Amino acid sequence: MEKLKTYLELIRVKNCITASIGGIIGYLISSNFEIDILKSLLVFFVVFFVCAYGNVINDIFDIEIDRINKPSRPLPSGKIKLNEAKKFSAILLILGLVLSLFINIYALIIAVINALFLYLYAKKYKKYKPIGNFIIGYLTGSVFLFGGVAGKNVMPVVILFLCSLLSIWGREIVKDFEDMEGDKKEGVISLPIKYGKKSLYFATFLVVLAVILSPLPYILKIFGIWYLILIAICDILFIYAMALLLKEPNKETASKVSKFLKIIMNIVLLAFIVGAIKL
Repeated sequence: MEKLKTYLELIRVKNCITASIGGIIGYLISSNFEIDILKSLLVFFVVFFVCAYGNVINDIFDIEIDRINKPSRPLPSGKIKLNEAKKFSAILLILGLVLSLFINIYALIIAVINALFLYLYAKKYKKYKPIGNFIIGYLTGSVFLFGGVAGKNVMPVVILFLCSLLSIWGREIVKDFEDMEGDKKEGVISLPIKYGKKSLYFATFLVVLAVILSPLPYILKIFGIWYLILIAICDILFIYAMALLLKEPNKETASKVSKFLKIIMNIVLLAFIVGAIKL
């Protein structure tokens, strides 16, 4: 009904399908495209409910802020009472942790950890970006590792998880150097506020480390030639982007570099799928 769409509006059903597809992606790579409908269904829904829980627990803590910032949303627009939402988040979470027991121990561990981070980020680490950047980096990388841990060969997914964590956390800092003026006025603590271009040296450091781990699926004789070529074009571009921002550390370059890194991050994800297709 019309009341149902309000609940689908709260959980952000599109964003959840997106994270769940990211979950199945990790499962495909790990099983080498050898799918089991029963394991595929658990992976799609554990990621869906944990994501639905994160999205719901965020709207609860941001109700006082969304009465200004983002109005017309289910909670600040009276559509759902605060207690209706609180009861709902408990249910979505119980499903996420129970369904993961049916995958294995590691899947339950990743689910519990995601859940703790999702609550802590929504509660306090959202406007304290030094810890909050890592939370976004880890939570993004973890959706692949989820499906990956359900598979027979998790080694290529572990490289994908680590590389995602490092390049997203790094990009988050580059993003906070572009957002420095709006952050300071809002009373938000970030690395480019606490330090100068020094934060952009640490941003470079993660981008570099991820680039060192990236040729490992080839080195470990897991992925083929196509992976190695795709990763070589991107590894060079990743370091080139960072080198340009260190040259001109201003708002405009931080903006352009942030956009480019989003592209060459997708080309790397594609490279992992292409590498897995070639069995």
